[PDB]
Amino acid sequence: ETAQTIRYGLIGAGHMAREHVRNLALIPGSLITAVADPTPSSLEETAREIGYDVQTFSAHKDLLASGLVDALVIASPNDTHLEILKDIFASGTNLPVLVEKPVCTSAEQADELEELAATYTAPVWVAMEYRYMPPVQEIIQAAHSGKLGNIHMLSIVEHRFPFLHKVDAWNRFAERTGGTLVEKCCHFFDLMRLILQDEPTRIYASGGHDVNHMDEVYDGLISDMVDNAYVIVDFKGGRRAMLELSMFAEGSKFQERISIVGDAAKIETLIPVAANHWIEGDETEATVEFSPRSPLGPEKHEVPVDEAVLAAGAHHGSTYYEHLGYRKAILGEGPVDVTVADGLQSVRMGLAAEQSIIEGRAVELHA
Amino acid sequence: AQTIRYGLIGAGHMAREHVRNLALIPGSLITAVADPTPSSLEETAREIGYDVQTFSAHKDLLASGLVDALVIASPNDTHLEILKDIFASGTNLPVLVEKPVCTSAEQADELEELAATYTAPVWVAMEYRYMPPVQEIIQAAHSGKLGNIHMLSIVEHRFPFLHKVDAWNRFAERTGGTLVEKCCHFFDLMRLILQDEPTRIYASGGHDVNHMDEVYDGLISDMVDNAYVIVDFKGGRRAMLELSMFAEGSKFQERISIVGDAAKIETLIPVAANHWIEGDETEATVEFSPRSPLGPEKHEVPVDEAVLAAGAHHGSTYYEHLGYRKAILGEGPVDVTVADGLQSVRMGLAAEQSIIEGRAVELH
Ligand SMILES: NC(=O)c1ccc[n+]([C@@H]2O[C@H](COP(=O)([O-])OP(=O)(O)OC[C@H]3O[C@@H](n4cnc5c(N)ncnc54)[C@H](O)[C@@H]3O)[C@@H](O)[C@H]2O)c1
Ligand SMILES: NC(=O)c1ccc[n+]([C@@H]2O[C@H](COP(=O)([O-])OP(=O)(O)OC[C@H]3O[C@@H](n4cnc5c(N)ncnc54)[C@H](O)[C@@H]3O)[C@@H](O)[C@H]2O)c1
Repeated sequence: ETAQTIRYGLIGAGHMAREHVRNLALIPGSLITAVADPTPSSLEETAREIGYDVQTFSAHKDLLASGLVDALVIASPNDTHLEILKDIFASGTNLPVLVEKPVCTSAEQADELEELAATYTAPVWVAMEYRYMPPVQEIIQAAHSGKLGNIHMLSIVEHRFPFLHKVDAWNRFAERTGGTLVEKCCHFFDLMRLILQDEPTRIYASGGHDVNHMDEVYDGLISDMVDNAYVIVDFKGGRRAMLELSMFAEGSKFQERISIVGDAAKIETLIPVAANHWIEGDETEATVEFSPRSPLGPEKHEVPVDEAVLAAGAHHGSTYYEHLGYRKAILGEGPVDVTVADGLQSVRMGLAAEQSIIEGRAVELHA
Repeated sequence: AQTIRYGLIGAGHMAREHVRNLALIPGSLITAVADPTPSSLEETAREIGYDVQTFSAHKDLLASGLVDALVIASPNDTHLEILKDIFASGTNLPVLVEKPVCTSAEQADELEELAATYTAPVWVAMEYRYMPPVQEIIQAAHSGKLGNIHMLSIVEHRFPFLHKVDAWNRFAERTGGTLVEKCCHFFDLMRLILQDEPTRIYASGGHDVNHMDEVYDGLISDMVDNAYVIVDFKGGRRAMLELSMFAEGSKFQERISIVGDAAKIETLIPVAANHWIEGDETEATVEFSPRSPLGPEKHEVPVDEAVLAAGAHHGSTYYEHLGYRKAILGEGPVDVTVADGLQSVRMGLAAEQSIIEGRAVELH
């Protein structure tokens, strides 16, 4: 049981970086060595969380020259993801990267990243982790095993609280985030491609900035970000999906609903609000419900998460499994489950959707 | 109880639901029943349980002098002819005309002009609003208990289209399309709950599972069996409809969620006892979820055993009739007007048009 050891470098050391550290703390062989972030308060809090001594830098290139690291984790703001990847690619360090979603934030960016990512050879994983939520694992297995028959429809409903406060308010601005439908919803456009095993062809969306962040001023600016939307997505093989997002529906005991409908059965999972954002002492569990057409007879069970794994994140235990998988890719004992290609599609879908909200019209996509 | 003499024009599946419901309302007497299919007159006569005059054509029924009020429950594309005829009859009879009130744009234009000059009660039989659980949702929305409303979602997961006389419901040309035939109730609910008028609509649907390649009397089966619809409104609200006609395993057939800036509310309507398993009668729920303070409240909403048993629309048909009665007597208004019917149809038609051309459609 000699744990092989991986030395992790964190580039960006804020809210999500600290979720990575709590999760790596549950995985033997996991050691944080370097942490780069140009905001001192961020380095301080992240160092407190790690709980043991680490080298800190205020710039990533220094971290890259340190020789302190076996693998990278990028958790900086969305629009910075490309620069840091270009830099990692040109470093000659050939380091594995776990880069947070969205992998980028514009069409120009995605084009560039597509060409560049081809020549880089080390594991590059886009940190879209929703698929590893245990409840959502079942849903996906069921869909893939043909237990639903031919799949026709996928609905995703997220009802949640306004965008949280982040360092320098980066998440309040379309140009830094890619828009709400890239920032928040890329996870969901990915899930669509994964579950339906198909590529989108058309997308229409209707959304607004109707409720949130109205009294928050940032050097004379208000948030330009969407806080509610419906999205319909058409696919190559005649399947269709729908996304409902509200960022002011936080009263809802269940934050996510995902239903898949095939021609033999339907399946539906309900994901609760994380314990951190919900009332104290009212922890509900996630459910999965299987509903065959014939014979009638729905079966529903709770899908529990290990008390520790659940407590380490606000994404229902997913971050832990993401890291077990990143580890295996780093060691060569497993694949990159969520590629750059995956990331680029999810972003392009979200960008199309942001475009549809602006022009009041559907938008075509290319394979 | 004053007595109302009802004429049924069309005497199939839905006509028999009206009869079971009128049977629960004192003062209610069926006198005439018109339908061009003998077997239909026979079954409907068995259901009524007492003697009635039958005709094979509606104008005969209209001249009979047997009736105080009409109920049209014929196939969708016949609704206009019968209404034109009722209007020109000089009988000045109250009409309860089944949804959809018509099936094309030409039809709706015509009916709009004609219905203006007719003076007797004309009520469109979109009854979903009277389902007790749906009553709450609407009161909550109207009382401001949700705050300013931004989103309304409606999910129907159900069984394929049933078998009907002469297969009329298998053809877009006879029905107006699935989004008119099945979904007009829902586009109406949108206007009622949001208290607003739609401005744009986009939809994506297909004929992917059910009733592929059925020919019957010149037409080919062509009806949509799954669809998503987004509707934009004048006041910056938006609604979404999800329909699957092959999701009948779902213990809950309808889900309706409203999201405002102070709270969310959501009702779940179970499959009617007729279409569900024998052992497992479940009840409808309503769940209120305020943003601040957190604390969702959920209760079941029961229906009177009798009222529920008389229909497959969760007690709504009964209340529709209590209200039609009051309009007939002059002791009450027309809750669901022609205008209401025309909007719901135009919404559904726009949506059918959107599915065809891959593009959103404006509304007036
Ligand atoms: N996968 C998920 O479930 C999930 C959840 C939340 C956030 N995220 C992603 O994590 C990333 C950061 O989100 P967050 O909530 O931690 O935000 P945060 O603002 O709390 O943390 C961002 C940090 O990055 C630092 N930073 C800024 N510019 C930088 C640069 N040029 N180089 C390096 N670091 C820089 C900031 O100083 C800040 O400390 C984003 O990509 C976001 O989309 C993912
Ligand atoms: N409100 C609801 O919830 C609801 C539910 C079901 C049906 N409906 C409506 O009921 C109507 C009929 O559907 P159904 O299920 O009762 O159908 P059905 O096929 O069981 O009955 C229709 C009857 O109309 C008869 N008919 C045909 N042409 C006619 C004509 N020109 N004049 C008079 N009768 C004629 C047929 O012979 C048949 O007996 C449709 O408008 C449908 O939308 C409403």
